[PDB]
Amino acid sequence: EPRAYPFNDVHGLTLAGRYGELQETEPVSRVRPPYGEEAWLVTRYEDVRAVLGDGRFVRGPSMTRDEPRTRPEMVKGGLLSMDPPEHSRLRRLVVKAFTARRAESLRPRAREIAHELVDQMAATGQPADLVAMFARQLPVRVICELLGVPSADHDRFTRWSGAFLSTAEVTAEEMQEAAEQAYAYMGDLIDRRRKEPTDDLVSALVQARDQQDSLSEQELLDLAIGLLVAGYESTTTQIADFVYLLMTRPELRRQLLDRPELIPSAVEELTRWVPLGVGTAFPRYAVEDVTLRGVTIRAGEPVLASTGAANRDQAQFPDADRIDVDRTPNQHLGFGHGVHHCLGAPLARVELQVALEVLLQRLPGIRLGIPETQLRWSEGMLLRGPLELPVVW
Ligand code: HEM
Repeated sequence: EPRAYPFNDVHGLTLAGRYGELQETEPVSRVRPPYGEEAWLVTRYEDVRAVLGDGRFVRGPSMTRDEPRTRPEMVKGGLLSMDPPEHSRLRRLVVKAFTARRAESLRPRAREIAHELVDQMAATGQPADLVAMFARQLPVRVICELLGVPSADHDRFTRWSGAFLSTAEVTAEEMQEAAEQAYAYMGDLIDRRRKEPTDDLVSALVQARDQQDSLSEQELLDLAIGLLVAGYESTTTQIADFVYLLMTRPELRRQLLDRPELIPSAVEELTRWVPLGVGTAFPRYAVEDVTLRGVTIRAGEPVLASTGAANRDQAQFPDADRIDVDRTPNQHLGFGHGVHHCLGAPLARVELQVALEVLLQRLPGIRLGIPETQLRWSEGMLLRGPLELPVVW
């Protein structure tokens, strides 16, 4: 009587029709995931936003619960597993340093890196793999600039970082060695910056103060690695998926070639429209019984608040399945909502705007080098995206 979940097919970006059916007839429903507990699934925009914003729905139990999910292992810890006040304290120190102004200051380096990537693509000739050569490269390098990794170390840091992608074909010991190298490198950079500060994010994190509070050595280290993992695969997949949409919907490419100033707006519309997750991750837990759409969620039960479905809710977004690059208003939940709202969103927006700007300007004719129906799609079971995007231009 729960439904098998996830509903989305991983081989594409289609939103399962089941979501809209539940938005209509069962907006709070039971689901059985592949691993972990059965959970409530919430699908209307209004309810999803309400759950993400509501004090009674917490993430701390994540640490001691068998979370509904699609893969056997649980990746636990980080900001997303904490609740106020502990969460509030760390996030306060991190945003003091990782400001939206800092994000914007990286646009020029981000463009430069994007151009370098496109150079390497042109150097090997059509078709090139846009995933391997651009999408998997740009977001990890930008994180290198953000943190303050010296230029000479970008290549190895990028190499270690790919072991963390859910699509990586590496043994656990291999991923483990990549992780210990990343941690040792990051701990050493943090110690350099303490004694000799620069303008980078690591320096600013080392010096963040909040009425006399500061980040501990371990906090600095976990937060820096945490930003890497939170900021890499997500942005990489979303770059791939936006370019895939650009290449397969000519009207979308034509609109942005004609009016490149629409790119920020298109980034928001695509973030709304693409149901990037396979399912919804990061169940919330009820701290007390809460009634939602006349169903009582009992204290202790997990709730999956689907932003994928929320973002395509006809009640909130006129003609919600239409991609409209000028869509206004566009109060989408693609970067989440409430205290855990994506802290790298300003940087994610910069990156996605730059990726589109630079590819469109360098390769206005970029298109698939194979037919659509032959694309291989990631089965990592966390995010949806193509494994390879061979492109011609
Ligand atoms: C297109 C790319 C991205 C998307 C779609 C995205 C989406 C999200 C979403 C939906 C959340 C909320 C998760 C939830 O509450 O369940 C989140 C949180 C978070 N994101 Fe992102 N994100 C992206 C890029 C980034 C980048 C580039 C960084 C860091 C530089 C980053 C760092 C974080 C962190 C640290 C959190 C946890 C915040 C907290 O718990 O306080 N993200 N992101």
